[PDB]
Amino acid sequence: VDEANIETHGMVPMNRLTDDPRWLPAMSERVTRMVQRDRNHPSVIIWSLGNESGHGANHDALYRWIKSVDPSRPVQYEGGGADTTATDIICPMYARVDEDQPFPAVPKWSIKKWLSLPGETRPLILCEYAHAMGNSLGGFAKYWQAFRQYPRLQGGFVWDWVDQSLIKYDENGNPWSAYGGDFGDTPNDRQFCMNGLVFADRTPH
Amino acid sequence: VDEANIETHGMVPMNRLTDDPRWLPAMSERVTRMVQRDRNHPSVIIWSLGNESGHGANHDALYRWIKSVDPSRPVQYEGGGADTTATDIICPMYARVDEDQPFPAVPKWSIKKWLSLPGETRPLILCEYAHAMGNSLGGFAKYWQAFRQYPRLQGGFVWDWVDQSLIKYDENGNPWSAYGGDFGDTPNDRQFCMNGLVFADRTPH
Repeated sequence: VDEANIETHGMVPMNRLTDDPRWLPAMSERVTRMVQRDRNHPSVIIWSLGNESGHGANHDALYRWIKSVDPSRPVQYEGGGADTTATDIICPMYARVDEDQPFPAVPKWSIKKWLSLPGETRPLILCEYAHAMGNSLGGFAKYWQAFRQYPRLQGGFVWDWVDQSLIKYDENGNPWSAYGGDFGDTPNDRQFCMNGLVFADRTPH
Repeated sequence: VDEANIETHGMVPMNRLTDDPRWLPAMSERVTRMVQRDRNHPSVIIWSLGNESGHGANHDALYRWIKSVDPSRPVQYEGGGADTTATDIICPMYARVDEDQPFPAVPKWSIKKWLSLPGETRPLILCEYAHAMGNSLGGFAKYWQAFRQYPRLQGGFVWDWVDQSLIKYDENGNPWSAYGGDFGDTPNDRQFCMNGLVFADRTPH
C-alpha cells in the first residue's frame, strides 16, 4: 500500500489545511509525483491518500485524480472516519471487533457493525489495528476469528513492524535504546515511538 | 404480520409443489383471497407468503402480485433460505447470533454475518427465533444485545406465544395437558406442540 506523503495530524481541526484551497497545490504535488513514480510496480496494490489529515475537499479532488489517471488500482483513505467518499475501502484505525466507540463527529464502530451500516457496500480493511506497544497484541485472535468469518473483512495492517528506538551511549561506551525525550527533545511522546513486532535490531518480540 | 395459508413443509424437496405450475392456481387463491380480505387493516404491516414451503417460481409470482396490488406494505418470505428474491426482508428462522450453521444448499448464517454478505441491503427480521420449548430462552439476551446494536437488525418474532396442549381426562375426571401421541395419534411429534411463553391456560412460564 503506497501512501502519499501527507499527514497534518497536529492541526486543529485536522482538516484545517486539507480543506483549504491554497494548500491544494502542495498536496497535489505530493500525490501526483508519488503516483507517477511508482505507477509501474506490481507489488503496489493500493494507493493511499495519506494519513490522519481529516477530510477535506482536497482529498476528494485527489482521490478523483488518481482514479482518473490510474484506474487499475483502488484508492484508500482513512481520514475523516474511514468511510468518506474519498476511499474505495472502508479503512479504519483501531476499530474494535465487537465494541463500538461512538466518538462525537467521527464515531468508530465495531468492524462487524461497520460493514452492515445502511448503505455500506465497500470492503473493510483495517488501516491500523492491534497496537503492538511493547507487551501487547492481547485479543489479536479475535480479529483473525472475525477476518476469517466475514467475507468483507479482508484483513488489515498491524501497527507496526519495528520499534523506532535510537541508540545512545553511556559513559562506558555501551549502547542502549532511547525513546522520546532521551535526546533532550521536549515536548515528546516518550515510549510511543516503540510499537514494533520486532526490536530495532530486528530480533523479535 | 399476516401470513398466507401455505405450508408444504413435509414435501421432498420442500418446493416440490411450490415450483410446480399446476399448483399455482391453488396457491394464488390462498394468497390473493387473504390480501383482499385484510387489505384495509392498519395493524397489518407485512404480508407474508407463507411458511416453510421451499422456494419455487410460484413464490416469485405471488410476491410480485402482492407488490403490484398492495404496494403500501412489504412482503416477507423465509422459505428458500431467508433471502431469496421473493422477499423484501431477510427473514430467517433460528439463525444464531454469532454462529454460522452452513447447511448444504441453504446455509443459515449468523445474523451478524448475514447482514454484511456482499450484496445484502435488506433489513433483517427474525421470522422465528428463540425456541421457547419448555424450560428455554437461554441466551435470549444475546439477541437483544445485537438488535439494539445493529441498525439493520430490526427485531424478530419469538417462537411462540402459547403451548399447544389439549385437555384430556383421567379416570377421576381430572384434566391434564396432553401432547402429541396422547390421543393415539401416530406418528406424532410428542412435546414439540408445546413451545409457548405461556401455558395453554394463559398462565405464564
